[PDB]
Amino acid sequence: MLLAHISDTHFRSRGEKLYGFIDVNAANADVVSQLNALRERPDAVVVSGDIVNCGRPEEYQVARQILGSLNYPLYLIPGNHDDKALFLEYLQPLCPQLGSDANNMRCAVDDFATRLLFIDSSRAGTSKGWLTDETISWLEAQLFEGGDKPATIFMHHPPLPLGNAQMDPIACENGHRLLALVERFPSLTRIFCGHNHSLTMTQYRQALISTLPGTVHQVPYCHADTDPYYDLSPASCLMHRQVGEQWVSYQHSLAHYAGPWLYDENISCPT
Amino acid sequence: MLLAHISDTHFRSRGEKLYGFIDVNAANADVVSQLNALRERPDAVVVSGDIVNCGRPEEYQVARQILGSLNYPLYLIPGNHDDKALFLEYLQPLCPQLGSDANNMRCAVDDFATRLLFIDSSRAGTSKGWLTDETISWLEAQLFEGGDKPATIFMHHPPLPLGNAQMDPIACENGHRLLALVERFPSLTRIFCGHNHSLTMTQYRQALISTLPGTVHQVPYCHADTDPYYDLSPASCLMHRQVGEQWVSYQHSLAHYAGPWLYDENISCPT
Amino acid sequence: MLLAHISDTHFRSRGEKLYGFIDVNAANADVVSQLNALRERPDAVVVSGDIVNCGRPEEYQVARQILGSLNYPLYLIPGNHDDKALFLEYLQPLCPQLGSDANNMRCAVDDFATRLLFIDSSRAGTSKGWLTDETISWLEAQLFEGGDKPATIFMHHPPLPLGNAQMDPIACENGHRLLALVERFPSLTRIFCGHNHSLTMTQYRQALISTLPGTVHQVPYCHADTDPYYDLSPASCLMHRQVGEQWVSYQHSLAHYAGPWLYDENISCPT
Amino acid sequence: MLLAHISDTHFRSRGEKLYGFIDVNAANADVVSQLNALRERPDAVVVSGDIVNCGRPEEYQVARQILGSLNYPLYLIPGNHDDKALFLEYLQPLCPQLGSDANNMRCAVDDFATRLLFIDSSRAGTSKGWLTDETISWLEAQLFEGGDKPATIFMHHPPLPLGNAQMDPIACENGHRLLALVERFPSLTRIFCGHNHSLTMTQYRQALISTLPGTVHQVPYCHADTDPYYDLSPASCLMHRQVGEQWVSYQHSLAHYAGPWLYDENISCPT
Amino acid sequence: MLLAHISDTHFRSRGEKLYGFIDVNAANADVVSQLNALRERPDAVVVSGDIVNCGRPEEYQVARQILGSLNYPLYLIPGNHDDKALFLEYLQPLCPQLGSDANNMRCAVDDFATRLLFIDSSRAGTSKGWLTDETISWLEAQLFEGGDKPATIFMHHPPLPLGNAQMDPIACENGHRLLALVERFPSLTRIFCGHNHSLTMTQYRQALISTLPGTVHQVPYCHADTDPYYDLSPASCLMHRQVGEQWVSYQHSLAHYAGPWLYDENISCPT
Amino acid sequence: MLLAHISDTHFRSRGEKLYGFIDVNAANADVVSQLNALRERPDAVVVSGDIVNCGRPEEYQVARQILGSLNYPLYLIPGNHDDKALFLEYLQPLCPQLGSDANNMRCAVDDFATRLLFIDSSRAGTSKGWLTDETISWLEAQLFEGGDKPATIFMHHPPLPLGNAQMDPIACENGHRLLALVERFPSLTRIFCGHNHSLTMTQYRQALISTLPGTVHQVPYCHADTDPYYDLSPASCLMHRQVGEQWVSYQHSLAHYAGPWLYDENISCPT
Ligand SMILES: [Fe+2]
Ligand SMILES: [Fe+2]
Ligand SMILES: [Fe+2]
Ligand SMILES: [Fe+2]
Ligand SMILES: [Fe+2]
Ligand SMILES: [Fe+2]
Ligand SMILES: [Fe+2]
Ligand SMILES: [Fe+2]
Ligand SMILES: [Fe+2]
Ligand SMILES: [Fe+2]
Ligand SMILES: [Fe+2]
Ligand SMILES: [Fe+2]
Repeated sequence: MLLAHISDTHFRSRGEKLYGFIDVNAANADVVSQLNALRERPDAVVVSGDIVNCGRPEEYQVARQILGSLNYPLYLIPGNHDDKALFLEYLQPLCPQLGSDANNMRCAVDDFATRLLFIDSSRAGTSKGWLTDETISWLEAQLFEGGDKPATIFMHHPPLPLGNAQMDPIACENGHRLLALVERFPSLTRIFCGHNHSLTMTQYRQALISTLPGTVHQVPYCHADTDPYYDLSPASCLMHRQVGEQWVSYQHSLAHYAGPWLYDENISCPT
Repeated sequence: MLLAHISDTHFRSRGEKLYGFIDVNAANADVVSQLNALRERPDAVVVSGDIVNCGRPEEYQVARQILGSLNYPLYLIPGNHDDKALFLEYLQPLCPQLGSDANNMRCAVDDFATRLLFIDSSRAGTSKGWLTDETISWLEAQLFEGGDKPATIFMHHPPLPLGNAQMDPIACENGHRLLALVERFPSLTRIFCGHNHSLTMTQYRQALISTLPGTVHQVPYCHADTDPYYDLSPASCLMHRQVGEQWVSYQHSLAHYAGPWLYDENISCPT
Repeated sequence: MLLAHISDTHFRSRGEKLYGFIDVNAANADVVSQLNALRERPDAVVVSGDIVNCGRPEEYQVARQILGSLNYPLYLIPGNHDDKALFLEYLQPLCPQLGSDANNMRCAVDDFATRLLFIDSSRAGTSKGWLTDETISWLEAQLFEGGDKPATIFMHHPPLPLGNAQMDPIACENGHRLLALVERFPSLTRIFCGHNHSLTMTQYRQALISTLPGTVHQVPYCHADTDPYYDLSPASCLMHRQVGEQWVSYQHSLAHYAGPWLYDENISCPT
Repeated sequence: MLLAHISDTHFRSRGEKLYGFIDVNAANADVVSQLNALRERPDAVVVSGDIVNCGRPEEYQVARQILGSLNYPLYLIPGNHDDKALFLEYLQPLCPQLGSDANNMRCAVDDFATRLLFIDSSRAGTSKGWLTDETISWLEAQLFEGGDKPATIFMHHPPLPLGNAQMDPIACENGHRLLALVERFPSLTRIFCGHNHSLTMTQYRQALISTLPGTVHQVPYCHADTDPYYDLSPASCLMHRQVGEQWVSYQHSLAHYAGPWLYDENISCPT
Repeated sequence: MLLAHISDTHFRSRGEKLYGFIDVNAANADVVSQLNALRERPDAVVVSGDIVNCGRPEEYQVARQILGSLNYPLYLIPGNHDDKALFLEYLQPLCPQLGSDANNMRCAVDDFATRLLFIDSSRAGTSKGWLTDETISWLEAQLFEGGDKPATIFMHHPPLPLGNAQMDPIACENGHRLLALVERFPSLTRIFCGHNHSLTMTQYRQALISTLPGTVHQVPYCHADTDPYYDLSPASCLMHRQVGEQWVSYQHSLAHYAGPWLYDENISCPT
Repeated sequence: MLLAHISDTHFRSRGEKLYGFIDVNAANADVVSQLNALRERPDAVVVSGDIVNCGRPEEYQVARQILGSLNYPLYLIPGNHDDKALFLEYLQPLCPQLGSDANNMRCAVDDFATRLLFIDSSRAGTSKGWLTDETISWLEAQLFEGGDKPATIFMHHPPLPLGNAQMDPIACENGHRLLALVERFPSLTRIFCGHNHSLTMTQYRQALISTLPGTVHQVPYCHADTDPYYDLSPASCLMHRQVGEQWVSYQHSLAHYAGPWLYDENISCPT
């Protein structure tokens, strides 16, 4: 298993830039061509929500074209910036396993050594996350019927506060219900989240829980300041690889930077 | 608890650049000034090994001046590029708890809600890591006395293969020794490493294990290509913060980038 | 009093770039988000003319949306690139004090310790400036009835030649009539101008007279060369602050640059 | 008269960088070459203080070589970072009119239509400025003999508070002494300063008073924040040109930017 | 004779970027303004094919506007990305000598000391080049009836393999027929080509044969790898100047770079 | 045969920059590492003169270390900035075939299908080139013994005027001597030169004659302007490859740029 995992693409409609000046559509089309150009090709690409910025049909048209140009199977989940009905109408053809009920988009993948569970934590009318009664139950069904095979969950909202003053009030409001599932099920060992536009990681019991950077704009972690900052610090994604018994995640920079060169002992320490 | 955690500084002697073209001394001095300019000021700065590039006295003179200019208590450990004896002669005044014995540099910090354990995985005459039995028994004694109080370990070399074709052969060669300790002690919940010049994370039982990006040059993760690449992709550090009973790690970019701006709902979705 | 003062925005219509390659709309939307992100917030933003590039309705639509997203009261005046009727139709809702006569857009503001006078020096069918009979008179009425309270004028065109070979032939043609007002009225102590896309300043009697940089593209000052140059040297704006008896103007860079860091005596002069 | 006016060079010793990361010596050498490459060649170059950063002999050796490579007559004055004795030993051969006495460095230039007065506001043992009575009486005598011929003064420290929270406490402490002279002498019409690393301008009676940007690092203007910030925002200098009876100052960017191109009406507004 | 020679503009339609992220329309409009800003003005501009990316009418509309804003006579030829009929419909007004038969676009220019021959090597339905029976014959007529006057050919496709693994299979398939003409006609001494997006040159008999960089994106030369790479390495064009008996071609960079400065002996080698 | 061909390195002494601001030593060390990192590895590296900037021993110490770190056989020739005696003392161990006599440095290489002839056009006491009669008769003997086997010559100075107003007066002063040899020997088909810091190519009979870009700073081609300009436009080198019976030269960018990506027909022309 090799997965490329990007998040928080925030597509805008065809003539438009995010906030009027951040060319998210171009930045995302660059990211897509970077992923298709990889020498070590992923089995699938994951996009953990906030696919469009305004939940508008014209943004979904752009998202469909650009994400549809990925030469990889896609696993797509919504964030609070998404519209459920439009997300399903436009993007389900790119991720058929979502289903055809816009209120219950979920899928389990077990092509790999680790089971993958994709859920919708987005809630209409709020920036906060919510795990529906039926999502919590289906999650518990996957883990209860899943025996000893490890599981990883992909969801938009972090299921616990991370001390981030901007982002904590809008984490998954009943995320403690998912933490109850990690306490009860030793097989649940990874939870990967968007939302935060930041690489921030913690462990709860046997589960490593991490948010991802966005593909374009980032949000800095502030502990005290609640001012709603964003910046254009370097974008990146996470590669997830199965290495024997170990699920390893490594950061793959999506910036354009000098290099690489080759290490040489004589050049490193001249005499 | 707030910690700033950098590694793999690779200081050169005064007037030299890494490989003749990477100005590591300037770049690290920029980093030191970034860390002194932080609004949310850390309680301490950790530097997780490969402080100098060639283990030369004149490189340690530069490291001592530049790291000595941090306005914080420092916790310093060696990497394979370090020389144990010179590291102690030059850097022990910056980190008095290392001690008087270059072959047994390690210390425990009990100031915070999680205990911090700093160890030396570097071995003279090789790039590979090695955990001596005296390090392992010191760790056993620390973890046993510690009881239910959580513990994090800082070491240069990752204690398990991460699937990185360049870095795996030179990981901690007897890392099983540390893995056996995480199995023994449910208290041991973080291991943070340098060496890989890359943010790559994994979980072994209750322990999150992560390598850090370098402060200057990075090394890309390749699974099958063995070429010793390095590049100048974006540098960062990890901030470690105790948030309730959660240890949270977030990436803090060391690059100079545009922003921040403030999010505004009218600018986000114009009508 | 704190005023942010930008000039020469040169908005283009929605799909378009200035000269086909300079993204003025994005550059201006960045500038707008920079102004809304200021820690020390201005009481008002001034835009001293050339708001659009071609005097076209579709450019005014863009200008209205982007300038309308400023979270500040606005004082807007036209330049030679503007159309009076369209400027009034589209932008008067953002600056109601202009009036409803497109040929006589003028306003006095005296919320502050210094009176502010905003005038239209633009003339239909020419790049040169002209002060209408009625503008000169209204200006003299403000100063004559204004007693000892200092006054500052904002106008698009400089009221005197500055030795700039490109820009002098197209300064305010009867600007000497305004200089007659500074000779006669000691209270008139500031005249700020756009047009030149350059910070150039001089004093005439008690009046400091200055042109501003543009928000996007600049024009270099040449004394001999009349070739119509523009470049993309760094953009900036002027902040105007009342500091006791003193009106002080400082340049605020609108570029994205490294920093800031904090000055430290030990780092400045190492021993 | 054409003058190029730079300041706050902050030269370091050979092989050192400011704060360990700002290559001031390279950046100033770039500036010197930019000034030698000017198409409209100045009659002289003014450098308004803080020539070196630490007042060290080896910094003056660098300053002497780099400033000595300007293909122009120089007028040099000290700032607080300078050492008076060493400044005279090293730099007087570049500016012979300073004299033989390190405590009374000043000179008048009568080559041009406006007389130029260069003075020393630096005081040993402090960052604050000080105008000695011998400086004030020399100025009185210069301004009295000068009669109706306009005069500009060059000094390191601004003679009044500008509202800059970082810079105000270290302005010219007894600047009232100079303000009293502008009240006395209607002839005194410009005062140009370094120290603030910022273009900030004001008017006191008939005098325009301006501080200049630095050639390398800048300091942002904060009204309420006291933190000693510096950044690497765009560097520039001021060109001073006599234009008829107008002294005009224009900003000349020292950055490397795209352009220039030529304005073309068809490209400006396509049909 | 001075000719500016650009190639492989790859215009997209008005809202669009190449591959979604490369702004070819803006990059080309910058290139056009660079050419109109030249101090040493060419007699004509040559564009050696791939004018548009998709052979679509809306791309030709953009090409017509941007290339039409060049203040120079134009010689335009198609590449494999062009549509013959649309190329003629939209661009023949900019290069009337093409004719009015879209299948036989060719022209000879002999205003200069060297005859210029412009041909269409593009073939409907393939990326490969083909010289039509009638093109080969007309070429031979020009050279046979042209006596001792030197000739240069401009064509899109290289008439011989260059060892480039990506580009060789799609060179001019019967290019050996043109090589037969260089063997037979000593007056044919230059063949300049697009297609390769790379400066690559060789000689065959008395003929120098060269491909050009693109104005925007480039393709790297690989000898073994057939992966279809493109990158954004620096763009440039070729200037062609007649210097006595010599046709000289020099590379003119279209990037924005620091400089120029003036060489000075004392600065070059300090003492 | 694959050759990497760089020139005009202009190495400075340790800790110095060219003109005080161009870090030639770092930039060339970057280049050396780029050449060691090549996927298609050259058989040898040619450096065509102006190895050092001032002909100083300490510059040759830097050149020896940095060029000595190339993992390839080197062919080195001097330029006018070189000192013949010091060039031989320091660089002959890197290029043993130069010999023992500083006044007659030259060699022939017969390893490849085309013979390579390396000569010294530098003349003590001038910038101009000079071909000694002993060089010419050595060349005659080489070309006569060589018979039908093609030959390329590497020399620092171009053997004919290229119309470059800065560079023509300091070309090879007696270059007619070499032109006479191309007339004599149809076998002599390439002459490659440094000196001009520019890719400029021409053809004389069966010979392609080209100057190369520098590895760091470039010089623009001006036909009428005599000012000694240099800039920091993009650096490159030439790769020389034998492809069947064709010698092909391609430009290899030494800049750090975005890419590569892979071409995809759906992304190229979306529907
Ligand atoms: Fe988001
Ligand atoms: Fe979100
Ligand atoms: Fe390292
Ligand atoms: Fe290491
Ligand atoms: Fe304007
Ligand atoms: Fe204007
Ligand atoms: Fe200063
Ligand atoms: Fe100062
Ligand atoms: Fe092409
Ligand atoms: Fe093509
Ligand atoms: Fe050279
Ligand atoms: Fe040379």
